[PDB]
Amino acid sequence: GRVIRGQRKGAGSVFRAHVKHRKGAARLRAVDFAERHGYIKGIVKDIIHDPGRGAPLAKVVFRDPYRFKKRTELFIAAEGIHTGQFVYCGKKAQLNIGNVLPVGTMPEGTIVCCLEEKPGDRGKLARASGNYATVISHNPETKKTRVKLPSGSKKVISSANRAVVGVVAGGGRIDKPILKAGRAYHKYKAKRNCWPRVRGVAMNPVEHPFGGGNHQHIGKPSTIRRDAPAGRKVGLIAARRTGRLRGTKTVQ
RNA sequence: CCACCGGCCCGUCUCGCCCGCCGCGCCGGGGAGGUGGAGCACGAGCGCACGUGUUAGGACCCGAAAGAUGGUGAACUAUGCCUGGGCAGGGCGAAGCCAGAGGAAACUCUGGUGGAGGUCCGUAGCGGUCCUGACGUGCAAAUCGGUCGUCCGACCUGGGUAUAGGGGCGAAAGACUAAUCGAACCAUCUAGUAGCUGGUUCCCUCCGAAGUUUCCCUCAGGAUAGCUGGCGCUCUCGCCC
RNA sequence: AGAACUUUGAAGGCCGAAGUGGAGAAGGGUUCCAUGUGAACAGCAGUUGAACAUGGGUCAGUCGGUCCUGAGAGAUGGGCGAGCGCCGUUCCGAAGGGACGGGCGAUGGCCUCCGUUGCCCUCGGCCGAUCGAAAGGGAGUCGGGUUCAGAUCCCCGAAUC
RNA sequence: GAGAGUUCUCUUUUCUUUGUGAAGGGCAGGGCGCCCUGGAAUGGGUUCGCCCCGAGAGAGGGGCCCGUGCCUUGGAAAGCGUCGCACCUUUGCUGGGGUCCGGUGAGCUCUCGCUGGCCCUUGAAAAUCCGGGGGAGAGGGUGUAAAUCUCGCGCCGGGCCGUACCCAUAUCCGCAGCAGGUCUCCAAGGUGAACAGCCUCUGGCAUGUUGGAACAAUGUAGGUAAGGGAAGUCGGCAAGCCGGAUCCGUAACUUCGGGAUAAGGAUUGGCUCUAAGGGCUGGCAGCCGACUUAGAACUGGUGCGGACCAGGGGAAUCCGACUGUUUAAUUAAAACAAAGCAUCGCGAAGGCCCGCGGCGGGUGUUGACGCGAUGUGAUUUCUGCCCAGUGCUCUGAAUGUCAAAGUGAAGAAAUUCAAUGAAGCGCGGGUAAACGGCGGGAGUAACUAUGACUCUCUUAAGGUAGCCAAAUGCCUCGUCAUCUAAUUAGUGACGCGCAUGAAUGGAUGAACGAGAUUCCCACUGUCCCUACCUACUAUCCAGCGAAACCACAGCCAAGGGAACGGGCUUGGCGGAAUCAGCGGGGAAAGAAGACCCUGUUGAGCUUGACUCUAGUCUGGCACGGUGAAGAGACAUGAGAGG
RNA sequence: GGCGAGCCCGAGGGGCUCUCGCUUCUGGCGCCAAGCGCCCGCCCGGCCGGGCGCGACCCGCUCCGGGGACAGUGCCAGGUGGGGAGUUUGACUGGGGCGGUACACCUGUCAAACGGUAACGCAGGUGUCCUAAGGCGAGCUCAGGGAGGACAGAAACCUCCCGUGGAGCAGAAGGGCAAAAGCUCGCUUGAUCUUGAUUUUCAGUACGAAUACAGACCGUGAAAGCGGGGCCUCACGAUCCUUCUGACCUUUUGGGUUUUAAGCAGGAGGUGUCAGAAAAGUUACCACAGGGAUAACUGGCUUGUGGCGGCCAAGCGUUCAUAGCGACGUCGCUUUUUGAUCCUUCGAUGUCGGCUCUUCCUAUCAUUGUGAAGCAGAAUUCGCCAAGCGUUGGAUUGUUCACCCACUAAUAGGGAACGUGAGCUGGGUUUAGACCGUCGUGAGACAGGUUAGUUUUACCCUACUGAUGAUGUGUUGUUGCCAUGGUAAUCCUGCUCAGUACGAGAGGAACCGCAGGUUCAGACAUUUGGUGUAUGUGCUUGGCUGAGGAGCCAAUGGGGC
Ligand SMILES: [Mg+2]
Ligand SMILES: [Mg+2]
Ligand SMILES: [Mg+2]
Ligand SMILES: [Mg+2]
Ligand SMILES: [Mg+2]
Ligand SMILES: [Mg+2]
Ligand SMILES: [Mg+2]
Ligand SMILES: [Mg+2]
Ligand SMILES: [Mg+2]
Ligand SMILES: [Mg+2]
Ligand SMILES: [Mg+2]
Ligand SMILES: [Mg+2]
Ligand SMILES: [Mg+2]
Ligand SMILES: [Mg+2]
Ligand SMILES: [Mg+2]
Ligand SMILES: [Mg+2]
Ligand SMILES: [Mg+2]
Ligand SMILES: [Mg+2]
Ligand SMILES: [Mg+2]
Ligand SMILES: [Mg+2]
Ligand SMILES: [Mg+2]
Ligand SMILES: [Mg+2]
Ligand SMILES: [Mg+2]
Ligand SMILES: [Mg+2]
Ligand SMILES: [Mg+2]
Ligand SMILES: [Mg+2]
Ligand SMILES: [Mg+2]
Ligand SMILES: [Mg+2]
Ligand SMILES: [Mg+2]
Ligand SMILES: [Mg+2]
Ligand SMILES: [Mg+2]
Ligand SMILES: [Mg+2]
Ligand SMILES: [Mg+2]
Ligand SMILES: [Mg+2]
Ligand SMILES: [Mg+2]
Ligand SMILES: [Mg+2]
Ligand SMILES: [Mg+2]
Ligand SMILES: [Mg+2]
Ligand SMILES: [Mg+2]
Ligand SMILES: [Mg+2]
Ligand SMILES: [Mg+2]
Ligand SMILES: [Mg+2]
Ligand SMILES: [Mg+2]
Ligand SMILES: [Mg+2]
Ligand SMILES: [Mg+2]
Ligand SMILES: [Mg+2]
Ligand SMILES: [Mg+2]
Ligand SMILES: [Mg+2]
Ligand SMILES: [Mg+2]
Ligand SMILES: [Mg+2]
Ligand SMILES: [Mg+2]
Ligand SMILES: [Mg+2]
Ligand SMILES: [Mg+2]
Ligand SMILES: [Mg+2]
Ligand SMILES: [Mg+2]
Ligand SMILES: [Mg+2]
Ligand SMILES: [Mg+2]
Ligand SMILES: [Mg+2]
Ligand SMILES: [Mg+2]
Ligand SMILES: [Mg+2]
Ligand SMILES: [Mg+2]
Ligand SMILES: [Mg+2]
Ligand SMILES: [Mg+2]
Ligand SMILES: [Mg+2]
Ligand SMILES: [Mg+2]
Ligand SMILES: [Mg+2]
Ligand SMILES: [Mg+2]
Ligand SMILES: [Mg+2]
Ligand SMILES: [Mg+2]
Ligand SMILES: [Mg+2]
Ligand SMILES: [Mg+2]
Ligand SMILES: [Mg+2]
Ligand SMILES: [Mg+2]
Ligand SMILES: [Mg+2]
Ligand SMILES: [Mg+2]
Ligand SMILES: [Mg+2]
Ligand SMILES: [Mg+2]
Ligand SMILES: [Mg+2]
Ligand SMILES: [Mg+2]
Ligand SMILES: [Mg+2]
Ligand SMILES: [Mg+2]
Ligand SMILES: [Mg+2]
Ligand SMILES: [Mg+2]
Ligand SMILES: [Mg+2]
Ligand SMILES: [Mg+2]
Ligand SMILES: [Mg+2]
Ligand SMILES: [Mg+2]
Ligand SMILES: [Mg+2]
Ligand SMILES: [Mg+2]
Ligand SMILES: [Mg+2]
Ligand SMILES: [Mg+2]
Ligand SMILES: [Mg+2]
Ligand SMILES: [Mg+2]
Ligand SMILES: [Mg+2]
Ligand SMILES: [Mg+2]
Ligand SMILES: [Mg+2]
Ligand SMILES: [Mg+2]
Ligand SMILES: [Mg+2]
Ligand SMILES: [Mg+2]
Ligand SMILES: [Mg+2]
Ligand SMILES: [Mg+2]
Ligand SMILES: [Mg+2]
Ligand SMILES: [Mg+2]
Ligand SMILES: [Mg+2]
Ligand SMILES: [Mg+2]
Ligand SMILES: [Mg+2]
Ligand SMILES: [Mg+2]
Ligand SMILES: [Mg+2]
Ligand SMILES: [Mg+2]
Ligand SMILES: [Mg+2]
Ligand SMILES: [Mg+2]
Ligand SMILES: [Mg+2]
Ligand SMILES: [Mg+2]
Ligand SMILES: [Mg+2]
Ligand SMILES: [Mg+2]
Repeated sequence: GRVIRGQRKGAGSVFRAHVKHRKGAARLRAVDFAERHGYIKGIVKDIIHDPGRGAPLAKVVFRDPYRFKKRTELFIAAEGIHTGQFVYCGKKAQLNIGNVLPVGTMPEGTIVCCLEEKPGDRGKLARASGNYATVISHNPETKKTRVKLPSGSKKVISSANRAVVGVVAGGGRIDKPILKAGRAYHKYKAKRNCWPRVRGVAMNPVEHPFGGGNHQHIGKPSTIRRDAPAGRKVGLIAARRTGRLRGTKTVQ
C-alpha cells in the first residue's frame, strides 16, 4: 500500500541532482553563418573538473563575429588538447583533434565524439568519458550519415550536425575498483541521492512486491512485461533472455 | 349470534339453444352446471381524546475496532541541499629519498629518513554490550553508577531550506513523521452500528409462565405455534327434572 | 520579639582552567537595581529570595539588523482549472522610462555665465519583479573614567569611513 | 625596587605587581615562481622531508609585499601596589618607584608564510570596488593663464531598529528551584606522554527541597578473608589476575600487509657520581644555558607504575569479509548496508517515475565508462542437469478465436442475417547469475552379503563438484576416536541426507567482531561456609507531610456448597491500644485476557477468490490539407470455360 | 568578380555544364570607418560646421533547420492491469481446525405392544433406470431337489415326480403377491386434458409425494371391470428474469392498420448450505464487543491406562504347590502418570524447571525390638509394631525423567493450587528482529532446530518472629509452683572379645567394656585463624603549609603489623 523507492524517484523532492558546484552545461557553439560558410578560431583558456562527471570541461574563448566581445563556451575536453591550443570550429576547418566540423564532410572511419542527433542539437551524443562514435557511411543526395554509437547501435543521422574529433578525456575511468564504501559515497554525493540501494527482498511487502515471507526469497518471476503499472516494474524489465551471456548479443 | 342448505354479483371451464338491430357482422344480450373473490343477501361509519402493542425516526440510557470530507504540523525524529563550528595524547610503520655492504653481472641485503591508512590504545564528542545492578506511586511518562563500541571519519553538530498522511522519509527495525505510527493530529458527518456487557427510580391488591414444534448463513438471535394476562360478550341455576 | 539556614570575621573543605569561573547565540520578558512588610508562595524555618508593594534602569555613522546573493520560496507574460486557485521563473512576452553627446524650443539665478523642462538623433542583452543568513560576503573607534542598575553607546582625550 | 607572610632553628628566603590602544613614520624580521653582471659537469648549492638548475645553478648587486615586532606623536597629565596632609554627606592634592637589565625553550594558545599529501570527493554565488587596453571629446593658447587632480588641508551631515538580566544541577524546554536535554570563546602551576586521574592559585560554593541522637535486622555502594580454587550456576554472571616504561624473545596460519602489546622472562626507589649529545666572540682558545641517554658506586626490614593512571591469555568450532547502520522507551545481531560479481530496458517523438490538469515536471547544468530496475555479497577455485508448467521475449494478414466502427443483403422501418476482421488469446522458437525442480524397481564379485556391471516405467531433467548429525537429522542421548574419575555438551571421521547443495549461491578463508559455543593455565567468597568493617538509609525525635486500595471486615480444623470459606453448620476457642521485621493468606493491587472461541465486528498484507479503476497497448470517428504510381472488391456491355 | 580551376569549340574569344574567395607554424590587437562621388549655411569665388549614397550589391511570401498529414489531442470500443479501491472467507461440532454430513429425502432397530420421541447412536441407501420395467386380456408357474435319456462330465438339452413362495417383482431394506403384482404372448400410450376437496413433516403454511372423486376424449377384454405411470414406503426446487405452447383473447395512452413490446394460464432453464447471497487465504504487527454457553492451570466426579495388594493353585523351585514365586481366571485401593467430561475461574488466580525453607503421609532403603527360609557363620530374601532420626558430592542436559563416577548404615517413594516468581533465577516454553529445513505462486505456517529479548508495588488486615503493655490481687518490691505449649539427639569406625563360636575347608560373628568419629543442637573466645578506622604505630606516591620539625588533602590514598 506504500509507494516504493523506485516509484518515489519521480517526485523530485530529495532525489534532485546536486547541481550546486557544477561549472556549466557541456554544449557546443551555436550554428551560424561563420560556422556554415567558413570557420572561426578560438583559444582554450583552461580545463576544469566538473563534480559528478568524469569528462573534463575545457573553457574556449571565441571572438564574436558581430559584436566586439569575447564569447566563453564550455566544451567536453577531448583527450589530447592542452591550454593554448587553437581550436577551429566551422565547416571547412582542418581535420585535427579538438576541431569541430559537420559529419557530412569528414571521411569514413573518423573517430569523433560529442555529436548532435539533429542539426543544432548542440552536442548531445557520445558525451561520457572515453566514448566515441564511428562514422561508417555517407550519402550525398538525401543527406544522411550512418554512425556507430558506443552501445554498438548503428543510427542514421543528418549530415549537417557537427562533431568534435577525438576521444573524450578520462578513458579507463572504470578500471579502478572503488575498493571501499567511502569512495562510492563521496562519488555519489556529488551526483545524487541514489547510492544506498536497499534490496527489495529485504524489506516488507508493503514497500516492495518482493519483500516478505519467512525466507528471504522473491517468490515471483522477476521478469516483468512492459505493460506493468507504476510501482510494479521491479527486477528485470522485459528481459527477452536472462542468465549469463554466451558470446555477443547482436541485437539491433 | 352459531352451523348448514339455497339465492344474487365479478373472473374462469363444459354443454347446448334463444332474442335484438342507427344497421344483420370472427355484432351484442341471455341459460343450466364446477370452481376462485378481501363480495351482496335492510347498511355503520366519520371526527376528537385516552390506554396498550408493533414500526421509522439518534428513539430507554452509556459504550467500540472502522469509513468519508476539509484543514494543521519536518521546534522531536528520517532524509537531501546551502552556510558555519569541533575532534588531547601514544602505538604499527605505505609510497618516495639518502648512505653503506656483498656480487663478474643481474641484483640482493642492512641502518636511517620519510609519515599513508575508511589503521590500533585512548580523551572531549557520538551511541548504549553486560551487571538482565539502583530506582521502578523514581531525579526521570526511559534516568543514574561501574563496565562498554567508535573516536580523521560511511565523523559529530548549530542555523536556513525541500519533501505532509494511503502521503513524506527510511544503510529496511513496517522503524520515524511534536510523549500517539501495521496509516498523525484537529473539527464535522456523529447521539455512526452493535444479534454484545452494565444500568433502568413510589406503595398496595389480583392473576401469573417458558426454556418446547416448524423455518431462517439459522446455534449468544428472530419469526411462528404453545404457555400467560387484560377487555369483554352469549347463555345456565337460583321454587317425577 | 523570634537564628543552624540571613550578614560580617576566622578556621576547616569542594569545584581546580574540558570548573560549581568570566562572557555570549536561541529561548524567557522585567526575572536587573534600590527601598519596605513578612498571611500566601520557597516542599522545615527564615530578618533571606528569581515572592509581594513602590520607584528606577537598556543612550551607537565606525556592535549587529538594514545591503548582497546561496540551497529555496515566489507575481506578472503564458497555460490549466467548475472554482477559491494552481503548475510554471525563463519558458509561447512590444517585459531597458535611464544615461554620454549633439540639435530645436521655453524657463530661472548677478540672463556675462550656468541650472532645469519639452521634442528629435545616436548608443545601451535583462541573465528578468521581489523575498531569502543577528554564525556566509559586507568601507570605517580605540585608551582611560563614570552608576545602586549602561558601555567600543555616557564624559574626556586621540582617530577614521 | 615597592608591599605582604614565617622566623623555637635555618633560609640575600617565599608570595602580588613592575604599561603602551586605534591611527601615521622609520627600523628589525619573514616571504618572493621579481630584475641586472656572468654561466656550470670533477655537477652544484639546498630541506626534518622533498625539491631547483642551460626554459640560466652557485656567487655578487638591487626591487616588491606583510611588517599584529621595536622607537617615536598619541604617551604619562590618565591607569595601578606603596608610605601621607585636609576630611568623616565640601575628601582633593602631594613624591617618589613604575616606560629597570636580561636569557632560555621538540613548552601551550592565536596568527602569518613555505611545502607536501589525499580523489571515480575539486570543495558557493551575488552586491560593492579597482586596474589596464582603446582615444569619441574638452582645454588657455603664452613670460598671462585654463581644462582636471585617486595630493596636503578646511567646512557640513550621517536617518530608523535592538542594547538591562539568566544563558543555568535555580531566570530556556520537560505541568516544578526536576541527577534529563540545549549551539560557541578564554583557558594556569605540580606529577605525568598528555586538555587522562590526583593535589593547589585567580574566581565561585555551601554538599544540592531539612537537622539532632543511636549504629538493630534488611537494603544500596565500597574492601578484605585462613585451606581448596569454578567443586555454585544453563552458563567464570559478578567479582578477580595482568595492566606503564626499558632490555631480550615472539609460534600455527596467512591474501605476506598481519597475527603482535602473540605467548613467555629480567629491571623499576633514594642520594652522590662519570661519559656523551650545543651556541657565540678572535686571527686551535675564552664564556653562555635546555634536559635527555648510558654505565657504575653507596643505601633503605626485596620496598620501588609504592596513590592515581591501566590489554588476562592460549587451543578450536558456527556465522558475518572488515570499518559503518539498525528497532528513541524490552533485541546492536548471524540482521541491514558495503566494494566486488552478474542480469535487464533505453540513442531523447527514448528508459524508469511524479502529476486532477498543459507536449506540465525528476533523473537532466544528464547521453551507453550514462541513467533507471533487480539478485548475490571480501580473495581463490568452482557457477552441474532440466524451458514440461508458471513468467519474459520474437516471428510470417499460411493459420483458429476476436469489440466498436465500416460494407452488402432481407424487411414499410425498427430489426435481423452475412462477408471481412486491430491488439490480445491460442500455435511455434529462445531464455533458468527469471520464479523454480532435480524419481522409483530387478539380476549380477570363487565364504556370504554389500556391491564393479547391466535391463526397464515415468516426466523436462533425476542431486554432478562439494558439505554435514551442522543454526539444516523425526528416529537420536545415531556409530567410532579423543577430551572427563563420570559427559544428552565440544572436536575429528562415517554418510540412500524424513527435509544439505551450488549467485535460493556451494566449499574455503588471513585480519576484525560489546556475535553463539567447548576446553586449558593464573586468578579470585560463585561455592565449601559464612564472618567482620566503612558511608547513606532503614530506627527515635523537631518541622512538613501524600498515594495505591477500601461491600462490611479480618484466628483455625472438618462438612456441605458454584466441587478450595472469613461470615454458613459442628467443634477448637476468644480481653484493649500498640512498635520493628516478615512476605503464608486475603483465590492482594496494577488493565472490560495481548492466549482459545463467538460476532453474519473491523484493520494490515498476499494471490490463478468476486466486482471495478488509474495507467498502459491497439481499432474507429474529427482536427487533418494537396500530387503521382500501384493492389484488392463492388455495378456496367462483351468474348473463352464446366 | 578571375586576384581563380576548369571538361570543351575556337584566329581574336565564347559559357553547354561548374568549383567560389580570400581567418591553419605562434596563449598579441581587432567595435563605435578610412576613402570616393554628390547636397547646404558661412570667408568673393576660399575656411569652418552639417546631410545622402558607394564602401557593406539586388529581388522575395515563413527567423533558421528537422519531421509532418503522421506523431500527439478529445470521444468511443476491445485487451492487460492486487499498481490501487470496495467487499466475502457457509453451518453442525463433547473447545476450534482437520476428519464426517448426522445440512435435502427413504428402509429396519433404537423407541419402553396407539401416534410422537435425541446424540458425530447402529446397520444401510438416493440425486438414477424404464416407450417398457406403464395399462389391459389370455396362457403358464418359480428357486431347489429326487429318478432317467448318444456323445454329456458338478453345471448344455428332453421327460416324470416332490415342490406355501424357500425364486422373481430395475436398483438399500421392510411389507405384499401363485390360474398373482412373477415369465411369455397380442393391442396400446390414461406416462394425455380440466376444476375442486383430502392424506403425509404440519404453523396443520408451501413444495415434493400420495389418496378418492367429478366433468370430456381414448386404450384394453366378449364382459363385469382396470388404467389419468412404475405393487407401497424416497428418487426431487420459491420470487425476479429468459424460452416455449394456446386464444382467430386484453393493452400498446388523440383516433385507425401492421411489426414489436407488455398482459392471462401451464411446461422448461436453478438456488445439493436442497423454504433458495453472487464470495479465497494469512496476521507471531494485530484491534474491538463479549464468553468460563468454550480449550491451554489447579481443584472436583470415575479409574480405562499407570502403580500398589488379596483369593483360587495348574506349575517353577534337584524331591516336595504355597522358604521364595506363581500362569489360566478373578476381587480391591490410589490420584505420585496419562486420559474422559467441562462444574468454579475470560472487567487476568502470573502458566516449566532449578535454588532456599517448613510440615505431613508409609506402600520401610538403613537404623531400634522381632517371626520365617532351600537361615552352619557372614552376606541375603519374605513380613510384623514402627515415620523418632537420615536418605549425600559431581560429569552432560532448561530439563521432570534417565545414565554414569565416587562416597555411604542407605543413597526409598511422595503430598501441601503437579508446595513455594509482591522469595529469587529467566536456562526453555510463549510476542515483536533474524537464520536454516519442509510446505504454500504468495502473504505466511510448523508439539522442527538455533541466537538477543523490561520479571512492577506492601506503609494496610491476619498469621509468624521479637518488645512495650493490659485485666485482677488496695500500692509496690523480693523470693517462688506450673496449668499449658514446644521438645534432641542420630548414625558409624577401631581394639579386647576372637582368628573364638560356627563351618571339612574357604571363610567368619555376637553381648559386656574401652577409644573415638559423622550429622544436628546450645554456647564461647584462653589458644589458632578472619575482620579491622581506637583512622594504634612505623614506612611510602603526588600536591600543599617558605624550609627542617609537625602535619593535611587524594569520596576510609595504598600497603606491613
Ligand atoms: Mg543492500
Ligand atoms: Mg525484514
Ligand atoms: Mg505489494
Ligand atoms: Mg518454494
Ligand atoms: Mg458512539
Ligand atoms: Mg467499509
Ligand atoms: Mg486530506
Ligand atoms: Mg530540523
Ligand atoms: Mg580508526
Ligand atoms: Mg589488534
Ligand atoms: Mg568513551
Ligand atoms: Mg546506559
Ligand atoms: Mg540511550
Ligand atoms: Mg545484549
Ligand atoms: Mg534492571
Ligand atoms: Mg524499592
Ligand atoms: Mg571505552
Ligand atoms: Mg577493543
Ligand atoms: Mg579505535
Ligand atoms: Mg484511506
Ligand atoms: Mg512519537
Ligand atoms: Mg484512514
Ligand atoms: Mg444512545
Ligand atoms: Mg436456536
Ligand atoms: Mg389465553
Ligand atoms: Mg558565613
Ligand atoms: Mg584543600
Ligand atoms: Mg578547549
Ligand atoms: Mg562551562
Ligand atoms: Mg523584605
Ligand atoms: Mg517553606
Ligand atoms: Mg533580583
Ligand atoms: Mg514582582
Ligand atoms: Mg562618538
Ligand atoms: Mg554594519
Ligand atoms: Mg507559482
Ligand atoms: Mg493569466
Ligand atoms: Mg535581503
Ligand atoms: Mg572607555
Ligand atoms: Mg553590567
Ligand atoms: Mg602602530
Ligand atoms: Mg616561541
Ligand atoms: Mg548585556
Ligand atoms: Mg536541571
Ligand atoms: Mg544537566
Ligand atoms: Mg599541567
Ligand atoms: Mg616533567
Ligand atoms: Mg545543608
Ligand atoms: Mg537545586
Ligand atoms: Mg579465601
Ligand atoms: Mg589466602
Ligand atoms: Mg590455582
Ligand atoms: Mg577444572
Ligand atoms: Mg548445561
Ligand atoms: Mg564481567
Ligand atoms: Mg594448534
Ligand atoms: Mg592469537
Ligand atoms: Mg660533572
Ligand atoms: Mg559484521
Ligand atoms: Mg539511517
Ligand atoms: Mg540493548
Ligand atoms: Mg524524460
Ligand atoms: Mg564474493
Ligand atoms: Mg546454477
Ligand atoms: Mg519454449
Ligand atoms: Mg454498422
Ligand atoms: Mg553369493
Ligand atoms: Mg551425492
Ligand atoms: Mg566445518
Ligand atoms: Mg563441560
Ligand atoms: Mg531440497
Ligand atoms: Mg535433498
Ligand atoms: Mg587481592
Ligand atoms: Mg477453614
Ligand atoms: Mg480442597
Ligand atoms: Mg470448605
Ligand atoms: Mg474471602
Ligand atoms: Mg455469625
Ligand atoms: Mg443458614
Ligand atoms: Mg505493625
Ligand atoms: Mg517486605
Ligand atoms: Mg472481556
Ligand atoms: Mg449467527
Ligand atoms: Mg492495522
Ligand atoms: Mg520551417
Ligand atoms: Mg485488496
Ligand atoms: Mg463454527
Ligand atoms: Mg409406547
Ligand atoms: Mg410407537
Ligand atoms: Mg391374469
Ligand atoms: Mg425388496
Ligand atoms: Mg417376503
Ligand atoms: Mg373418468
Ligand atoms: Mg434449509
Ligand atoms: Mg482479510
Ligand atoms: Mg516483521
Ligand atoms: Mg463451564
Ligand atoms: Mg477445565
Ligand atoms: Mg492479580
Ligand atoms: Mg495470588
Ligand atoms: Mg520426621
Ligand atoms: Mg506449582
Ligand atoms: Mg531464550
Ligand atoms: Mg521471536
Ligand atoms: Mg581357620
Ligand atoms: Mg567347626
Ligand atoms: Mg549451631
Ligand atoms: Mg582471637
Ligand atoms: Mg588475628
Ligand atoms: Mg594502618
Ligand atoms: Mg610526601
Ligand atoms: Mg618533614
Ligand atoms: Mg574530587
Ligand atoms: Mg587501608
Ligand atoms: Mg592483618
